[PDB]
Amino acid sequence: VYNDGYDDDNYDYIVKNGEKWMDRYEIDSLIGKGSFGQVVKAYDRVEQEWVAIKIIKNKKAFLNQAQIEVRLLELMNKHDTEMKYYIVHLKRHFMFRNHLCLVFEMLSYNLYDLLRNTNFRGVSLNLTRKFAQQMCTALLFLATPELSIIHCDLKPENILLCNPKRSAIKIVDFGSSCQLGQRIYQYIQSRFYRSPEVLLGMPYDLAIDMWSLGCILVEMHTGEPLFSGANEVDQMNKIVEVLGIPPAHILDQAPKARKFFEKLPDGTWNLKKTKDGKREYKPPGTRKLHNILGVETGGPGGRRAGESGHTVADYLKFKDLILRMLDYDPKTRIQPYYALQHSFFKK
Ligand SMILES: CN(c1ccccc1)c1nccc(-c2cnn3ncccc23)n1
Repeated sequence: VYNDGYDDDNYDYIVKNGEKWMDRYEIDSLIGKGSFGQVVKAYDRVEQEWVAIKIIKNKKAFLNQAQIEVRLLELMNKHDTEMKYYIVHLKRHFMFRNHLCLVFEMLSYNLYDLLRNTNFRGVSLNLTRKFAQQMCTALLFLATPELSIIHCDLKPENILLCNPKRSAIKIVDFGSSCQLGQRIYQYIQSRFYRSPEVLLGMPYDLAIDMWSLGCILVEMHTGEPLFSGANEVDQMNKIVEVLGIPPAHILDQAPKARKFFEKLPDGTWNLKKTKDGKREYKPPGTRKLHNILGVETGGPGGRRAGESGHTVADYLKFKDLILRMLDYDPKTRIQPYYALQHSFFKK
């Protein structure tokens, strides 16, 4: 018996279809699950519109985190700019049966589902560019100094289509977000999208969201994750396959440098020695993004050969932007305002 019967063994509310809450919300169905809890589809009879309700887990640590999310959402949603409409609208929140409930506008499926619908062939470069320009505008909005918000968990699952059959998107799930002054975690971001500074245990800022976006944009067009580590060591080695050893000035300041690397007598860094010399990774920098993208050979896996909107010039512009988003140095990684000025977005 958990929560007088309303909860399961995992601090989640046992969702029951057709239930009416507070003589206002008619619960249609469960639409998603997460570590935070659940999201249900409901009808708001008062405002006479469909809404999405995020049911936070009935547990203190998750509740405390969702309060941070509420503060950041309300701060973004009230800002006086047009750029704020790339962030999901939090309509209201309430406590119900000892669960914090966040009521959002109803959106459509996420960009992972969209990838699944192409059977992981990836979406067109033209559609990728549309996602990239919106996400860049969103990161610019998060970067306005009064906000200074780090999403901290950008991934295809947290970018949603507004309408299933249009290209407009919004960012959701600010559950792990923080502001530039108020960072409280060290193990952050979903692993595939985790920045080098986080893996190395170094200080981080809004630039970690730009790293995630670079990884996301490649995956949206190729259909598969750029860096699919099974654990942190595997994740760092997969980044090194594509981008080489991180530069010495970063590793010299990285608290977790020796989790992946060793410093040589001359002050240069290499990967840690592997067991009995067992070969597992491409040598550093030899898994070229130029070839992952198929810049000159018809796109990813050659699947865009003979298609418009996929010229070598297009791919070269795309690759340059991605590499600027994946700069090892968070101080020189491209920032949203300048990313928006990139030749990849000239049309
Ligand atoms: C349509 N819908 C949705 C889509 C996919 C999966 C689950 C729900 C939806 N629509 C509007 C807002 C949200 C929403 C706000 N915060 N989070 N956090 C985490 C996850 C979702 C959301 N989800």
